[PDB]
Amino acid sequence: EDLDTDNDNIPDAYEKNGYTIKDSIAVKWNDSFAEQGYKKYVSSYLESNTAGDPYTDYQKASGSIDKAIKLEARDPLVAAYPVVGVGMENLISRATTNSKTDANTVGVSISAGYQNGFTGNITTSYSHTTDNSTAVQDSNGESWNTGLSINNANVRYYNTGTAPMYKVTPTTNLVLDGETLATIKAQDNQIGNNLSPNETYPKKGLSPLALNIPINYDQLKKLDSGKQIKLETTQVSGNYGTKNSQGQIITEGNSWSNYISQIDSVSASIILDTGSQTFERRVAAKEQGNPEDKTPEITIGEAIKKAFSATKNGELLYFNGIPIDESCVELIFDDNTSEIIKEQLKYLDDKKIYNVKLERGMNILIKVPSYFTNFDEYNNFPASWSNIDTKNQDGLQSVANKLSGETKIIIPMSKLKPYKRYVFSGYSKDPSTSNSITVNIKSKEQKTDYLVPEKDYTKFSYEFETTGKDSSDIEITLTSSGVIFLDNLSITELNST
Amino acid sequence: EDLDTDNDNIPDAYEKNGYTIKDSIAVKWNDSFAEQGYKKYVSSYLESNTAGDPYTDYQKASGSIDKAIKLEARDPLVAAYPVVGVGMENLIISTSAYINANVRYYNTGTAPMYKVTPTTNLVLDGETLATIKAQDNQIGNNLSPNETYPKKGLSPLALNTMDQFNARLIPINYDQLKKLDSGKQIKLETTQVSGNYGTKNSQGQIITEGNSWSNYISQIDSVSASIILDTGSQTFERRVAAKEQGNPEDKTPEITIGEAIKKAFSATKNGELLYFNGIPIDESCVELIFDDNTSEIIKEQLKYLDDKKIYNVKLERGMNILIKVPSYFTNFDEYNNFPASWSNIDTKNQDGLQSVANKLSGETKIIIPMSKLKPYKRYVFSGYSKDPSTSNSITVNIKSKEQKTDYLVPEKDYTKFSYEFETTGKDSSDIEITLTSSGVIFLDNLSITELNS
Amino acid sequence: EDLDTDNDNIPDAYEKNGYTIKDSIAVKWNDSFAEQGYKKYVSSYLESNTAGDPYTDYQKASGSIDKAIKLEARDPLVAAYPVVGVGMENLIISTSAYINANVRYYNTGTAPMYKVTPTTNLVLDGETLATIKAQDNQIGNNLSPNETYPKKGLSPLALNTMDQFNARLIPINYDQLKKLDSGKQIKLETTQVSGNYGTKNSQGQIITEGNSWSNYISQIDSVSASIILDTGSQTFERRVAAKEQGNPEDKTPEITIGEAIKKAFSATKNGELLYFNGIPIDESCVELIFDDNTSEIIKEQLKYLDDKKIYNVKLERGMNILIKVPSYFTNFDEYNNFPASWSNIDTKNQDGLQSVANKLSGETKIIIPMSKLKPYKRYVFSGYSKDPSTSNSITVNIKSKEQKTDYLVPEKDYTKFSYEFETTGKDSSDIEITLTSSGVIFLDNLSITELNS
Ligand SMILES: [Ca+2]
Ligand SMILES: [Ca+2]
Ligand SMILES: [Ca+2]
Ligand SMILES: [Ca+2]
Ligand SMILES: [Ca+2]
Ligand SMILES: [Ca+2]
Ligand SMILES: [Ca+2]
Ligand SMILES: [Ca+2]
Ligand SMILES: [Ca+2]
Repeated sequence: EDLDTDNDNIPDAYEKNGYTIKDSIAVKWNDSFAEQGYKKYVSSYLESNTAGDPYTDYQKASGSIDKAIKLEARDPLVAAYPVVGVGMENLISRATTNSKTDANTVGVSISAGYQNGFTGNITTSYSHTTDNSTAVQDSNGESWNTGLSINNANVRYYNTGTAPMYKVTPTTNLVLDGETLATIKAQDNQIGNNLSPNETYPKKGLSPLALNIPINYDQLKKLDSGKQIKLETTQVSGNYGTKNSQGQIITEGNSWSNYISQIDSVSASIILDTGSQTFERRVAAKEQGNPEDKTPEITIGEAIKKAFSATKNGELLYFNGIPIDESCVELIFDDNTSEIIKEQLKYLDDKKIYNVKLERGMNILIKVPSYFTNFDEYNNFPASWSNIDTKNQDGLQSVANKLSGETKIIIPMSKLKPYKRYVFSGYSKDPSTSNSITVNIKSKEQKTDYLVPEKDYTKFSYEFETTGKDSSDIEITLTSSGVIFLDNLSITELNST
Repeated sequence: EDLDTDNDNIPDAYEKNGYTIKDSIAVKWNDSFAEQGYKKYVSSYLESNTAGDPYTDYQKASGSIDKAIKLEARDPLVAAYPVVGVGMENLIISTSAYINANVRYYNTGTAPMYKVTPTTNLVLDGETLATIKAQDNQIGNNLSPNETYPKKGLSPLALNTMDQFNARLIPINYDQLKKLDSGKQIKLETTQVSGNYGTKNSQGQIITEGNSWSNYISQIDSVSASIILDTGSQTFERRVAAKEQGNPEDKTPEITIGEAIKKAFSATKNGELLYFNGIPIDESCVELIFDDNTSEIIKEQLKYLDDKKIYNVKLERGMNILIKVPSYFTNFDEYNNFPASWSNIDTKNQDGLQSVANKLSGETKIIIPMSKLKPYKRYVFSGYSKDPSTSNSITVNIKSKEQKTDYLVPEKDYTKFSYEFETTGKDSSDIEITLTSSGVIFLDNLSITELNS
Repeated sequence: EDLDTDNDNIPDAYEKNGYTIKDSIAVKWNDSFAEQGYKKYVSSYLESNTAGDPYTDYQKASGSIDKAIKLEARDPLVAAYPVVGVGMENLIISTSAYINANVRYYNTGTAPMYKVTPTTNLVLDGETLATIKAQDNQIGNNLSPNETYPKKGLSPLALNTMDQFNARLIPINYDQLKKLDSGKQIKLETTQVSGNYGTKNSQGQIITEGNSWSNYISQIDSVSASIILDTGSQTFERRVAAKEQGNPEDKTPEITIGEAIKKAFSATKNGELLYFNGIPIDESCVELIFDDNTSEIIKEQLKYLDDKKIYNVKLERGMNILIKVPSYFTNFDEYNNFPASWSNIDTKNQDGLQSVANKLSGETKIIIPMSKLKPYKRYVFSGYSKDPSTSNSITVNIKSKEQKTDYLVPEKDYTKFSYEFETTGKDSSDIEITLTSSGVIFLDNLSITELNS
């Protein structure tokens, strides 16, 4: 019970069934350590570094590594990985804001009905967080050509990873929405000495970092007609902190380029966006062919909670006081990822996504709803639903709203964003199999569609554009032919037009 | 009791309950040692650097570190940190055109920073004109705590290089000077600083070549709570370590805000009052300012604590704090710096916070000249009010850029009130402050505090 | 009793009670060794370096250091601080324009500095034109204490190199040349100096490459008191270690100011008289100039000491002391350098400071020519008077740019008096100094010294 094959100061028996660190030694995990705040760790007993990151299984579990690393990376299965980028601020004479998911959700196809079991979507242009596309806010309608009519860059580096990056020298190119111009590099005075997780260089409250190119008349027209400029990142070279026997943290020589193709090839990317700040986590997983491989196999639900440090109250996931269970989030998978998920779902009795295994190579994106209401404990709609009744016990989680007649919901434009397209999400139920549902949208895109609830809840998805700050109000019509059950209704924000 | 988990030459029993170093060996803390001048240290027995700073708990307690390190940085809870800023002394621009800037670096932390090469930003209005890094001409070989480079009595160094090997400042086009003539000024902010620190090696020398502070800025910032003390002319910035919220294996000691301020500045305490350099920093004698997150935590923590004082809240990880001593302070006991005496004041009382109170029968009026007031500045009037009757209404009339007329409801016990007003112009109308009382009211610790303009 | 806490080959019993080095090993101090020249050394037993400089207490005491270090730096309580500053000797202005300067580095410390790289500021009036760091052409390989680079007899090295490698120095516009024609001079000051020290490796050869002085500058300054001596034509800076006030764990020896001057200059003492190199530097025979902190510190400490002698006050960390030998000093015993003889002087006395005083009955008037005087300079009148009667008032009439007429009330015992006046213009009115006494007064140790312009 003391044998150590990999020699990482963790006995093999403890490492395969569960262990935790007390007083800098490994102890066998027990059910009684939960209420004390302890966590349960499981890793691979054949590898010193299960995740691939520079820090071994013992250094991460015991925390004997950098203190600027998130607690999320102390799990042996979660890789410490500084996913960084460049955020465009000034266009030179007009500022812009930057969307980290515009270039991902632009390639998502949305229909009305959905196939059984599966409740996500499909993306054809999956991209990471380093793939940054802007959205100009000071463009009030006048063209960029106005002002000269004759035929520099202020940026701010952003981190969304888990581990700090020292000596940050990002490399980007001016892709000018269709053709690259210059593969700019920041050499001597634009280098960030340190870049902590969920922080930018310069820190909040300082003027934008300036980096120091022709533009043709043709790009001027296209930029003035429904196009935006983005500054994609090809690579970023940094360093990281390593302890010593002398005790100093040495971050010269150590690179975040040696381990990147090691971390990347063994970890399954999981991404979550709260609408204001974006996170990217890598979770280790095992390849099917190799029998000697010993990386533990855990569900997505365990992978979600171990990556974003959520809380498992009951059976639903809470992240910073927000429900992030599989029912009130939007999952946007890539092509083969959905093939793996859909193929695995036929044999599962529970038929819930968060209970399926996790394999290396999948690209899961989680997009939290903008406004979501479940009639149970949480609501953030600025106006409540009309004709709300809770005298029920047939809800998806706790209780559903008896849609018998008509319910009106209204939300002003100021609570939304201009030049956007949304997704209407919810679940419907009607055991009678004799009542239909028709819905019409009061917006700049007006459409009416029919649908019928089934025995149990099923997801329905509807979309509409919101373009123009100074426009009319938004009203949604929910008409029921009889006794209709509704629960877990939400709306989201997709790409920008 | 001879164990040593973390290998830092301090037994875990002595490290957990209180210890001090006598003749380069650690001994158990005894309460009779405070009379010999010794201090009581408490630290965490699972970490070699409790604060994340380069020097371990043993080196910080025994004082075997750089001799320029302040004595309040010898606490294993306070982090040795250079907080280096660049202050602009003059600006020169002339003829296209050439701009020349004179700067003088300022250090405020508790550690010297050798070989400083700060990175500064040149910004006019939103746009960062240039991000300049220090060359060989402009590198400060030393910067002692609370000192400047060049030192006092010396001309500041000029900053006029794009790149290495003799480059020159130059605006790109005439647009900058065209808008410069409009009446716009240039600010100066630093994005980052690079320097060294010294460690006495095995050969007895001090090496500052394989060392840098950049390795520890991120670590210090993530395990410590920022605390600032402002004395009007001088500024101080410290960092005090604190335990993680939901961490079972974290052993960083829990201390209160008042104790941490005593530790981080080495301010003496004569029983209850806290004095730094003869200037009180007591809870009621100073105005505390917090950010968004810090205010929420204290308010939540207050309702569960019986004393209901700010200084008794257990310190946590991550808050931001600011302490600004009021510019003009009256307490009717030992300090009255107001240029003009107050009206209708009665010192015969015994119900004040410390020694006496001021019973007011009617109203109090004060005339403040603008001679000693900083023009184009924002000020906040502060004081304590007590009324056992709780049946008198108090209105305030303050003359400023906009006249302020507000009502105040006194409480049973002493309560702190804050009123903000803005005054613009040195040669403007005289500032008038008026307060009236329906009956008899008590006054103590009345102050006017400077704030950002 | 061979305990060694610091492990510097000096047992704690010796280092606390006094020790001296015999045959390169330490032996207990015995009072009979004074006649043979053996000196008494005392230092702190909790630190390898008591003074903080690169060399230990053993190496400083036993002399196993660089042979170019002065003798008085071999004291364990005196640090080996090199104070290097540049000397701006000449100007060359010609075409904007081009500037050329000749400078000569100076050393006035106790230890040499190898590979000197000064940093120089060219300040005209408020603005700083450019900051210059030493090039490979102007890096001085060697610099002995109380010496120069280049050595005496060689022309100064030119200063026309703007930046690294070499580019011609140039004023940026015509504006500074415009005000230069008005009569504005250009000043040069030293912001910093970077240099190496010299230690021996395990193989016996002096290696000076990786060792740098900029490390041991902050440490030595913040652990030692600042002492300066000016001998009229030269200056000598010395820094002496002093204990911390409130530390209970610091065991640094405490010495009087009088002994501090004796150690820091190796000044010989024949009982009470102190000689630097034949020039007396006794407290009564020289006047001292202090800063703010030392002025209030010294006054408070006097009233607790009966003798009331400056040289008998303990040295504490941080004080700044300046010693300026009197340029014109007469004592009527063995020295009188005044060009003109005094009036109404009687040497028949036995109540003087040392042997005799001046039995003045009436008034004394002196005529001082401008042949041996510096125009546009300030001088301070110093001397001692004794009047046991305490019934005669003395008024002084000193001619200067502003005529000075002040009254003096001498005390029963000997008292020092200070009077300030300014001399302007070489071809100006003759300076008249006259003092009158109501009765018979005693005078001794009359001094005149030069101050800043
Ligand atoms: Ca193992
Ligand atoms: Ca392992
Ligand atoms: Ca429910
Ligand atoms: Ca320990
Ligand atoms: Ca420790
Ligand atoms: Ca009181
Ligand atoms: Ca010793
Ligand atoms: Ca020693
Ligand atoms: Ca005499």
